[PDB]
Amino acid sequence: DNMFCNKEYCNRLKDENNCISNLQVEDQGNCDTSWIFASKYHLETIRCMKGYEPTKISALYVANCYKGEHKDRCDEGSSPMEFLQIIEDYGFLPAESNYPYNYVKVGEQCPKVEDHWMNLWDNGKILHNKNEPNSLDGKGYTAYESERFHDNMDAFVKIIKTEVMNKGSVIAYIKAENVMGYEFSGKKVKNLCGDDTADHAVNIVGYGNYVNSEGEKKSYWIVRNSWGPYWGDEGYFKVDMYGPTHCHFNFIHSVVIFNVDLPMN
Ligand SMILES: [Ca+2]
Ligand SMILES: [Ca+2]
Ligand SMILES: [Cl-]
Ligand SMILES: [Cl-]
Ligand SMILES: [Cl-]
Ligand SMILES: [Cl-]
Repeated sequence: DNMFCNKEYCNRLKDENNCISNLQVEDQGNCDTSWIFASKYHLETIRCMKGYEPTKISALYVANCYKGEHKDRCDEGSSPMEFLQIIEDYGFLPAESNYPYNYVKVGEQCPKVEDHWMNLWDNGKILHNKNEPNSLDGKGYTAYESERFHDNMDAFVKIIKTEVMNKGSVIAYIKAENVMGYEFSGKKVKNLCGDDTADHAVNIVGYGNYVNSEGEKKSYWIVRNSWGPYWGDEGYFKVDMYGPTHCHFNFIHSVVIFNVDLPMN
């Protein structure tokens, strides 16, 4: 447990006999549904931390089941907030095994929940507690932006490490173009700048220290993507936390955490 994930080093993929290592990488195909994959994986690791099985949430159900006017669910993404909204509106969260994802089905009619389907949100509550002395908490999610921590990156890193330890992951936003380089197919720690904006949700799932090719002591995030297990390094990659000095923007644009109440299993 602690030997695989502590303040200095965290890689739960190395503990083959634990829940999070059994959440296999998924392939979103050719729709812009990373918001669903990253959000549901964050809930999957939270469920692992609470003693539940590594049961995959149905990304397709979340894509296809929404209230109100028709949305463009393949060509355009959404946000983690909308993932939460779908959970609260429908109250039921089916398993991938019951309604399996194929990108060509993204946008089809929301399916009837069958009698034998598993609810992976049973006994689950999104928290909207008003605890702080201001009116801004209680959204069900909390977001932090690297640009707002420009002069306090140590705090940004600490917040993320704490959540990865406690919840098993955070949701992170990046610009997809930034991981498109030929070089992202290696096992090297990538080192690059982010952009002013982001458009693709991934998960930070771990971290560690390393020495870069210039002989400098540095640290990296371990990042999970949803482009299948043959992308990057078995579906994941490593990226320098602080990145190059000259960067206006960090590679990690922002992170999102879900605030939920879930009974231990
Ligand atoms: Ca760029
Ligand atoms: Ca910006
Ligand atoms: Cl775990
Ligand atoms: Cl569409
Ligand atoms: Cl999105
Ligand atoms: Cl709100």
